[PDB]
Amino acid sequence: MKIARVCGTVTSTQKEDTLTGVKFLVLQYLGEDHHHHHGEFLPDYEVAADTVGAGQDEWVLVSRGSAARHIINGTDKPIDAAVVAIIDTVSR
Amino acid sequence: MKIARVCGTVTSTQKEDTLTGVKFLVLQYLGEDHHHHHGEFLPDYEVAADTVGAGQDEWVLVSRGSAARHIINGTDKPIDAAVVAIIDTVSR
Amino acid sequence: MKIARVCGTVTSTQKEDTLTGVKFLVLQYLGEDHHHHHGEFLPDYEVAADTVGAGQDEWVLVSRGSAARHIINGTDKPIDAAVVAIIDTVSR
Amino acid sequence: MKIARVCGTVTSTQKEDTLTGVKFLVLQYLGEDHHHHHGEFLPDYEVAADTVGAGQDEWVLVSRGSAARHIINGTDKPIDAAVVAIIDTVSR
Amino acid sequence: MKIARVCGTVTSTQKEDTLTGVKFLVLQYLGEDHHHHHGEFLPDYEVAADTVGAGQDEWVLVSRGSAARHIINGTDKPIDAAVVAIIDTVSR
Repeated sequence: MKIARVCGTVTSTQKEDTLTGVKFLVLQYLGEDHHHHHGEFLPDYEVAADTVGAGQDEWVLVSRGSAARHIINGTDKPIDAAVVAIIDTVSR
Repeated sequence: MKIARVCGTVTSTQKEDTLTGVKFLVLQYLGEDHHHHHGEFLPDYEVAADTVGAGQDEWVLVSRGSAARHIINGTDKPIDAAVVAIIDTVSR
Repeated sequence: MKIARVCGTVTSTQKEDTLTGVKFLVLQYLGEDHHHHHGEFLPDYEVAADTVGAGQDEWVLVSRGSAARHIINGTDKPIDAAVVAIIDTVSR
Repeated sequence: MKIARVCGTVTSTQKEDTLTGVKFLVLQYLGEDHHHHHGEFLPDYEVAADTVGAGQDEWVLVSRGSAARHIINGTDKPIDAAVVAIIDTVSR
Repeated sequence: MKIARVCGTVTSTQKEDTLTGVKFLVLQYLGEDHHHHHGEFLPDYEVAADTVGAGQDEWVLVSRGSAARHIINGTDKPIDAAVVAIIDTVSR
């Protein structure tokens, strides 16, 4: 889906060369439970790397298009999910 | 499926650089309910960007081929659904 | 699947620029019912464009490889199903 | 899956231009039944084209990577399953 | 999923030309059973090739992006799963 939840994630400098230059973040399809409780997840199957964007914790646009990473990385090579754009709307 | 329902969508100028130049629209596989009632949806997992086409509200052809965005965008880079063509037939 | 049923389809000149040059046809995974009755379908989710081939109505080979459209279209750009080859065998 | 069963298949010279040069073979995910009986299948949805390899009838490695067909075909264009490599191990 | 279990695998020199240069390894989505017992699997549908990385036996990052194999292979051609990066964290 276009809308997805992005969680913070940082670790010792370690990532693919092509992935280098992009911050590693954790993405989760599931979000708030019944519009209530933030909820917590342990599994990190879905991984996304992109710059810091406001409202990323709640909801943000995501895509697998290489174009998203092309602007930051370019030369084309890396394949993964990235934050092409962000939404001003935020949960309250 | 080739046939899909396209809904209007506009917001503050905010989109990927490669996506720039293409109008952001919302796509929904589900349409009229039992050939009755237009119906309404809240989820926007499926996102499509393309020019304005007649009959888009009812039914329109859609594809993920980069060729569709190549004509408008070109240089190849952006990946997503777009309206390659439209059908003259409309619901009545 | 490699084998698929192709149905005829023609309408007012309207198709993507990259799709231009290829005849628009309707493809359906489902075919004869229990080796009996031709059957009829209304939905056209699966869309395929290619030249006219014998035995297409019954069964014909299909693929999404851009190579198929490359020979007819070339320059690479359009993405969809096309009739790479046809089978001499036909239902009787 | 990497491991798949390859069956023999030959017909009148008829195949896509890009597919030309590669022998047409039939691939089937299902193999021996409960390590017993070879079994037989009629459906040929999964189609694979590659050179003749020993142990292909029993089990052989398969991939959709264009690199496999690149070595034989090259120039990149055709997309399908091919025998990148074969295993010396055979059923007995 | 980003996290996957990698198992050792070595055999007589036999692999696709494009795959040449990369060690052949076996990947399995399933790992420890209920955080207990290492467990054992016979099926090898998921195949991954990459260099030797610490913690690969337990958990390691994996991706299908050609960029991963591009650094090792380059020229682009081979398509498969590879270890883009490894995690220092290990089961204990």
